[PDB]
Amino acid sequence: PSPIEEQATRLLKEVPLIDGHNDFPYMIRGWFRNDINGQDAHLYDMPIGQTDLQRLQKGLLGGQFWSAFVPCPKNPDKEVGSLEALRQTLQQLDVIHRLIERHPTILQFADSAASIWSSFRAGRVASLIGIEGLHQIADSVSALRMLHRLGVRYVTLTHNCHNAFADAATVSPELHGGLSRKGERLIRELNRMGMMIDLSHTSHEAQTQALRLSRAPVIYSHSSIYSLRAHARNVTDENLHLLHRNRGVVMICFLRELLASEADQATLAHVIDHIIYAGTRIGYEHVGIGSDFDGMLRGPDGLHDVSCYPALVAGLLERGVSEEDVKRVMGLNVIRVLEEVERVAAELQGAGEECLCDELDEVWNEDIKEQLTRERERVRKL
Amino acid sequence: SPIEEQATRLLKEVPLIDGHNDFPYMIRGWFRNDINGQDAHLYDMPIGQTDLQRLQKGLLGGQFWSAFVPCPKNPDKEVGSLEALRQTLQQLDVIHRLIERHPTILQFADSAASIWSSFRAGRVASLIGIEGLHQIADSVSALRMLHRLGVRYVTLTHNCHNAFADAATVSPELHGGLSRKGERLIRELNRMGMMIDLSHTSHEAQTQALRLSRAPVIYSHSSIYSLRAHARNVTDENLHLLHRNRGVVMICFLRELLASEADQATLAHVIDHIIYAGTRIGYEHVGIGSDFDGMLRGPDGLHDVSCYPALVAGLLERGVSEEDVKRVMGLNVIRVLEEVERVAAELQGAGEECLCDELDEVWNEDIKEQLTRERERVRKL
Ligand SMILES: [Fe+3]
Ligand SMILES: [Fe+3]
Ligand SMILES: [Fe+3]
Ligand SMILES: [Fe+3]
Repeated sequence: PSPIEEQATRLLKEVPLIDGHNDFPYMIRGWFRNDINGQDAHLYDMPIGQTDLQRLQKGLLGGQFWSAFVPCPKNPDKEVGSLEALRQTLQQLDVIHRLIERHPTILQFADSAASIWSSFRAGRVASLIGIEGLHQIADSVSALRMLHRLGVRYVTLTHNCHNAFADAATVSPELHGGLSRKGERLIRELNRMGMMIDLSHTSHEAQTQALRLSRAPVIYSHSSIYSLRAHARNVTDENLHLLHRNRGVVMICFLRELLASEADQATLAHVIDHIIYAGTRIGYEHVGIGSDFDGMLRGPDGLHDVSCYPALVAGLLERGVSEEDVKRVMGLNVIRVLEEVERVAAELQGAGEECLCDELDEVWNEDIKEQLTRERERVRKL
Repeated sequence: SPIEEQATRLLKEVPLIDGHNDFPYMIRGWFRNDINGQDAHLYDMPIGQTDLQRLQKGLLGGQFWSAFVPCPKNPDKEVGSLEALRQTLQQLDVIHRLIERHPTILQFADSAASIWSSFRAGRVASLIGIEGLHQIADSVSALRMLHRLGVRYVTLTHNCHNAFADAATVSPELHGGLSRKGERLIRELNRMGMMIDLSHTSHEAQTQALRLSRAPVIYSHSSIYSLRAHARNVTDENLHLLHRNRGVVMICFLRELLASEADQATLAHVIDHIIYAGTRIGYEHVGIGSDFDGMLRGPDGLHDVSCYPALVAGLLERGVSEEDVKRVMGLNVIRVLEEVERVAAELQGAGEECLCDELDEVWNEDIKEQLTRERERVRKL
């Protein structure tokens, strides 16, 4: 082992490398249909995908935001499709929690900066949860708050579907031209409840608007740099600057199509170029790692699966990024953002800000209400 | 009065835990779950049998707050069932917000220990039940997430049949008790530590569930068939099977379940029903399950949540011992919840397999082949 490899191992022991996005729970849905009973051998050594419990240990990962992604609604009936996504979301959250609870020596649930650290002190992979698109809440802010209560700590505003709140990057034409009025109001509620905003998959204009409106720092859980590779899913220099002002973190993606114009030419070196570009221009306190492992068939050369994180840490150190800055990129930055999201929420909840409520149908007509008020006054007269 | 001072002392010593109150649905009806700036009204409600001042006044120790939503009414049954799941999350949301915005009065509880600490702190222990398996949209995954959101009992039906069990008030019978899915769900409910509630279910569904369950169950709001014949009241057969199950029948204040003429129902009738059950299956298997806010008008002397001291005094006046009154008030339902937790921990300790939803295949064989081909390429590196 070289001095740089031993340096990288020491860093991975000192601070948690917290990855922004991994779709292993969706692979469990694809391969096992969320039935993991008697499948331990396969969960430790998977016949498919970039994640399993042995390789997770091997790469020395400190924490993970596990994705509770479900696809954009396909159904011709938009009501069924939207509501179906909500039920599927609960299935994915259910399998994530069961995965964590059945493998407590490896995985430990975390929903805060303090719970990340205690998990890391115990030698566990801090296991957090994100949902990937506001299509997953079926237009219900109530449902969103219940997802927060189930352990969800970030919400990607869109996937590759426009929704009632925001525009996806990969869909043309634009629906809202950024955020809708409902989207703008939801940003306030996300800040109030302490839900981290994730701007990956959203349009450049939706990012700009959210970055101006948010009272808490946001993340890109898995996006790369537009100036190195022009793509609808990568972050422009304008939005990198607005991220700096927001105090947020861009978690650099391993998607080959986001790193190079020819996908088969993408490499570990390209991921490092993107980290260094962002770190140099907006500071290493605003850059993270957001693999998107299991959101792709094949990774870059040298970042093929979750065992490869030591090569990334070593590669950053080899380019002259300081230990303190590498530690920031590994996980301290995303911990800070989560910490600030909590603090903003506690501040707004302490001042007693009104929560956003769903628009409900009336269930009682005026005759029922009159009967109720008449009954109440009968009781008052007793 | 000596008996009223006795009643007050008992209410201070042990928590009176009521089995069922639909105040959250009244909040949905009246405020549409928008309680911002509505404290004055939540303390002094212009409608209904529950508000925060009267809740204090009656000295209630704990409450299972109902997250009820109506049976699906949509002709498109897929939309209707999924709609009920979304509404359930709305009701769980308003219950949690109600508790969180009034912490001097209400404290969330999900266990025997959290009930006691809430009661020690002078709070109404605030638990949650859902009223009908229509609320889970045929998803056992959803049910486990409702448990994680704080739900601690599930009424198997409301006033509609579902895929798991038959409701009492709907004829003809669909499953003739429990379905095959229903039988399998009982095992999962026991495994996860969800208390089974048999109110609203058919007589035969009760009998089958009472034989199958490995944990004690409740009736969160049902009365006695032999005193008043009704599809919603518990037969002597099922009272005996409840005894064997070690469960608790929480006596209902619904006028229609206490007397043949609803306007004749009284506090005395509720006490007759408690004493009937307590005499025949023991006072350790009887509780109080008002169903306040599941009705327009209560019985004479039990018009709202302020009236619990009159019920406690009335039981003592009829010769029910302090120890037995304390059991009926709340110790029995605390025991059931305790035993439900213990059965769950025991089954989870033995590593029993959880019930999984039947999912659609999402990858065709071409995608699966590409994935295994990719995995083997990685193994060769
Ligand atoms: Fe993803
Ligand atoms: Fe993605
Ligand atoms: Fe009810
Ligand atoms: Fe009811």
